[PDB]
Amino acid sequence: KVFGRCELAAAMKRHGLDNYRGYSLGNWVCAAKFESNFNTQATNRNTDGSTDYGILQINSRWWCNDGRTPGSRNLCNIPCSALLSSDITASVNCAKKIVSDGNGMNAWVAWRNRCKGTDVQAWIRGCRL
Ligand SMILES: [Cl-]
Repeated sequence: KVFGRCELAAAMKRHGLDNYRGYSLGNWVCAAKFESNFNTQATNRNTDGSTDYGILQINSRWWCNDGRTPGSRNLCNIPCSALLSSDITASVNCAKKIVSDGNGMNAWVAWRNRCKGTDVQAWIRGCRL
């Protein structure tokens, strides 16, 4: 499913991302826009053979199992396909684990290059939250 901007903001707020580990909601909506264009079914393969899955492009080397990434950990204990669902619960729950790992939202390269240090409140402007 492809979310609208405010629809995703509301869903993320309901699942407890607003100010999670100090990251306001706009940071999570900006990261989803530039990682997946708000598409839950986005996938992208990387040079190392791992693949990134879903609205927040979560990687199979560390976080989920896709059966084709040798030596990967599956820290979120989920098949990577669960991250492609129209229900974003599994992606949010795994993202909370990733943002707690020590480097905060710098784990998402699009957030660091396209959202960090910008006016991220713009991503939630106008929305009924
Ligand atoms: Cl980037």
